[PDB]
Amino acid sequence: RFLKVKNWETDVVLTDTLHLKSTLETGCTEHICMGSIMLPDVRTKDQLFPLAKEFLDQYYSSIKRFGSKAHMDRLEEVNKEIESTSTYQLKDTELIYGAKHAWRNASRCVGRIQWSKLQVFDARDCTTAHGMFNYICNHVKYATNKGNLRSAITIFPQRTDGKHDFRVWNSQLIRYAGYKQPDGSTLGDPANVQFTEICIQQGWKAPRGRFDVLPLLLQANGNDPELFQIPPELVLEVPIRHPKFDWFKDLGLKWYGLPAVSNMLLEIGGLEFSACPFSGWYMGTEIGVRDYCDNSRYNILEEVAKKMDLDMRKTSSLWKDQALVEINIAVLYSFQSDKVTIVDHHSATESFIKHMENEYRCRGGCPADWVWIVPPMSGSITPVFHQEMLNYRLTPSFEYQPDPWNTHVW
Amino acid sequence: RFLKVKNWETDVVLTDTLHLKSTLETGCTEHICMGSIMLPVRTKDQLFPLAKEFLDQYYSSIKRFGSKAHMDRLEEVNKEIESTSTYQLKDTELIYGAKHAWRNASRCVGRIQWSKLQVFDARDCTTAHGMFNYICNHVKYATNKGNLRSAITIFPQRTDGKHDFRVWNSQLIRYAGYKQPDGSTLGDPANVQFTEICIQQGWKAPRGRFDVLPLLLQANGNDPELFQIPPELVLEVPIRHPKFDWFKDLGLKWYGLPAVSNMLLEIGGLEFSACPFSGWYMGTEIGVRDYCDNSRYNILEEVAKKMDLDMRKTSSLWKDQALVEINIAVLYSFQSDKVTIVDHHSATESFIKHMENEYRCRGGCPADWVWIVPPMSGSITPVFHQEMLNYRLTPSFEYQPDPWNTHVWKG
Ligand code: HEM
Ligand code: HEM
Ligand SMILES: CN[C@H](C)Cc1cc(C#N)cc(OCc2ccc3c(C)cc(N)nc3c2)c1
Ligand SMILES: CN[C@H](C)Cc1cc(C#N)cc(OCc2ccc3c(C)cc(N)nc3c2)c1
Ligand SMILES: C[C@H](O)[C@H](O)[C@H]1CNc2nc(N)[nH]c(=O)c2N1
Ligand SMILES: C[C@H](O)[C@H](O)[C@H]1CNc2nc(N)[nH]c(=O)c2N1
Ligand SMILES: [Zn+2]
Repeated sequence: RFLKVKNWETDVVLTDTLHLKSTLETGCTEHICMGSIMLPDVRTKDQLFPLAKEFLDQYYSSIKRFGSKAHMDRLEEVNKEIESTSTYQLKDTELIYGAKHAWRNASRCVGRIQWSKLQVFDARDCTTAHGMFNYICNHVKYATNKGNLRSAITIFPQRTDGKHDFRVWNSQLIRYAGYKQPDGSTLGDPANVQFTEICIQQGWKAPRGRFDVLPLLLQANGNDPELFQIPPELVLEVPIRHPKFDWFKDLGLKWYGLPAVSNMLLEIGGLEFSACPFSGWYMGTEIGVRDYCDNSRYNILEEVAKKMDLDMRKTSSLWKDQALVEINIAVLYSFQSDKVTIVDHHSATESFIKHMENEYRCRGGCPADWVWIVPPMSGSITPVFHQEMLNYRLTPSFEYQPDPWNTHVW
Repeated sequence: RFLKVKNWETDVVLTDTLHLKSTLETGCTEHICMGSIMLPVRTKDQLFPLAKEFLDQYYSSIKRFGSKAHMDRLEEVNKEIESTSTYQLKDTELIYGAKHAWRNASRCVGRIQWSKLQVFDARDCTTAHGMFNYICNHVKYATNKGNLRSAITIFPQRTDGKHDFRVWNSQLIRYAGYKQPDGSTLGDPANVQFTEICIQQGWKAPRGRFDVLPLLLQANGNDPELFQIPPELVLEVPIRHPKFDWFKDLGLKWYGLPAVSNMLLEIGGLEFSACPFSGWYMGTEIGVRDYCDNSRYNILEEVAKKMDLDMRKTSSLWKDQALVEINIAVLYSFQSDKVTIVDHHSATESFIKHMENEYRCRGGCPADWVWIVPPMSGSITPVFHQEMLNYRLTPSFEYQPDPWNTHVWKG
């Protein structure tokens, strides 16, 4: 019940007790492990208060005022507001805490060593899509910082009862368009083909390129969503060149500097924030391995190897592997050359082990999802591969939520 | 209950019902997943239900469920248990059992081959010398001059746990590891502890970088004995690179036959503590883990140096570049010498086909993503995007403690 994890490269053994504070369930059972599954109605008054108490209890513990008048007062104060208004509002301090700890508890995020340096933008006074646009432009500009990226989250008003949901329909704030083409294949980004279309099907005029920055589709208070174009001057992009292959430039690749995920739900003390775009900076493999080389994406492997004139006749020449590496060397080279923040998978995984040992030390553990933490290339030469991890759900948290167009009462 | 898995690259969805036949536990609860944890004396009482379920499975597979042959065999096993407190498997049952232990191995990417296992019945074996003979024949048969063939050799089952047959080697063929006084390691760091035991037991070590370890064999609970595998039975492959002429000068080689010998085979409640089995290598086993793991031969740096890479910053990905070349060389050397090997692209593709086929005919295929995804280039192999369900079916291969931690020494 007081579990241990071993690192098999170093024989370091850490002891986990934090998992006992877990509440939400994993999807696994005694007879079956679902650890590789991608994805395994309002809160009532009786539902909401224990959730609020749990949260305030951990908040006042964290500021070392557990069992204080201030604690008991605030407990009292929220309990009465709940029975009154059937919901409650967080103080700014608790909002910031809640957001930082939702990143802290994100068992799938390799970048959590940075979790306490999160910039939190309170957008709970927002009322309109135009308002949302303004807040999102300010987020983008602040986070980008002329290439010196800074972590940030912007939090819009909380769900009241599903009727007045704030939603960012984009999956990220900045992403390239994906177009069906009569020929057969797909121009731009295949992952975004449906959304690219819903934009047009809403009224967007597409330049029909391969790297068209998508418009924002913003939903305030549950109204029909609205199209907004991000000022191009706010969208930092990196031309992709290779430090030894001149011909790499001629492939015509670029990517954006700011990874800003915008379709998730932030849960704090029972309250649900359906619109909460957050952003950090990229690990190189996210772009070079997944975005460029997933067959379901830009899938440029064949073309790169072709230009390297590798032997593509058989898989055992490992031409895919060889090209995959060059591609990722190039992504890192390009961002670094342009002084845009990026981290390689060796550096980030090493940072994460240090973060793990930190969390075990000062917190008694660190929920971690091996299947997502291990990078998508060169797994076993990174230190997290040989690191046993325990995965469990802590709150406050980031949660998945349905795509709006499947739900929204049009 | 029905359970679905999605391949996110192909949007193919499969439905698992086989998990319902799962008996053993995973280590996971509804509040904690132990999916990345490496590891998460039996009486007459619990044995007959274990036997019955096995025999029910066996006779279903041969389409004779509920037949007189089925019921008589049940009765026969029952009486033998009540009388002798254990029982013996028919040859047919053993063969079925061993194949299905492999079929059930959720961490094995090579299971498309499970039905083609060559099973050697060594249950008449009584001494260490006899064990050595059986194992030599296994090695010769399996190796087949480079044309590798899957095989398992099954020694007598546990009885009171005081008379175990054990192979003390983790694999039949492995290289020795020597700790030096200056803290360096000569050979395979993975085998320093076992090497030391051998030496204590009287092995005269050559003390080179690639010394094939002797067999340390334990029969019927007696003290283990040392034997040397005849060198002409040990097929080795010098490693060279197709474009890099300096690569051969690193002086590396590896053996052709992977043969795991420290696992326990469970069939119908019976425990076979010595059951060495072998197939053939996936390249990355050697080229990624054996050569490039920091706790192994760890040749990444030397290879990178000779490629003249930027080894200053890690973001130059000199490690990733060196790793690919080392793995190219491993595949190149084996194919050139006509020794059976499979690259991780071919193997993972085959496994997906196998997995789909298994859902169709069997209602599921238990699979451990953490182990199935290759240790390099994960997401450009099709298993990365494949959701999987992990559960435990019997017959099965299980882990067991190293014998030198449990053995009672005779003298
Ligand atoms: C600052 C540097 C950061 C790095 C390098 C980083 C890196 C990563 C990576 C590589 C993944 C794997 C996901 C994928 O492959 O698509 C991930 C997942 C995730 N990250 Fe981080 N991240 C960073 C910052 C943040 C921040 C600021 C937040 C929120 C405040 C966050 C929250 C998450 C969440 C919730 C997931 C998993 C979501 C899911 O279940 O799919 N990350 N991160
Ligand atoms: C014939 C070609 C085969 C290939 C290419 C293959 C491949 C692999 C690989 C790559 C692993 C991961 C192990 C690691 O990375 O340390 C594995 C695990 C495993 N294999 Fe296979 N294998 C083959 C044949 C067999 C046979 C013949 C058996 C048994 C009769 C078997 C039983 C197992 C078991 C029980 C494991 C799990 C070991 C553990 O849990 O630690 N395999 N296999
Ligand atoms: C094709 N695979 C899909 C896109 C998996 C995924 C789904 C969702 C959602 N909803 C959200 C996801 O976000 C992962 C994530 C979230 C935040 C990140 C930040 C802030 C930085 C960064 N470098 N990577 C992130 C990665 C991922
Ligand atoms: C340092 N990591 C350790 C060695 C993991 C491991 C432990 C054990 C045991 N006991 C058994 C193991 O077996 C894996 C295995 C088993 C059989 C294989 C066969 C038959 C062929 C092949 N190519 N690889 C195998 C790989 C692995
Ligand atoms: C900690 C982690 O579970 C451990 O290092 C596992 C991960 N996956 C693996 N996968 C394979 N094929 N072989 C291994 O030895 C391991 N080791
Ligand atoms: C099927 C599998 O769960 C799926 O492909 C997962 C595997 N691991 C991952 N790991 C990361 N970091 N990101 C991902 O999208 C995925 N996808
Ligand atoms: Zn699990």
